Amino acid sequence: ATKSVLFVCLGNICRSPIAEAVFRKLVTDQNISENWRVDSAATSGYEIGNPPDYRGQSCMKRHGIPMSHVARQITKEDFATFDYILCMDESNLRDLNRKSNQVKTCKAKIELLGSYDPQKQLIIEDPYYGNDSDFETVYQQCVRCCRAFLEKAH
Repeated sequence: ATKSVLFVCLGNICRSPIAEAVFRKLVTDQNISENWRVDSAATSGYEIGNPPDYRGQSCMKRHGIPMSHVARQITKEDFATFDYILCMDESNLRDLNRKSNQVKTCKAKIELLGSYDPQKQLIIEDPYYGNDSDFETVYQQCVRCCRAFLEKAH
């Protein structure tokens, strides 16, 4: 792989594992998975070691997208190694810019994933205190933003 994207949320259990899995399927379906390094991570240590929110798995089973992930927190190395760090909401973004300024090498462009949505839904909102319709909304946003991001990065 010589391209790489890291999807990021606060816990790495609801949103970023879905965006990760949606993007991996996309590239796999188009024969280019070998060209991409794809992963997801948390800004915080709340959920380190945990699989994705079960409500998330259920949604992704409905759409036939496999999801295997163990939550982890972003590291200093991630800012050097990834081409793109795509986050969910403004809070993630503040936190990621903060962390990016504590390291020498930040190769990554740090952006909101929803900046790629043709339907212009900027923020992918945390579904943790929501229900299945919200996980569905997050899945749908991810599909739109990942097709676009893949089509053409900014």
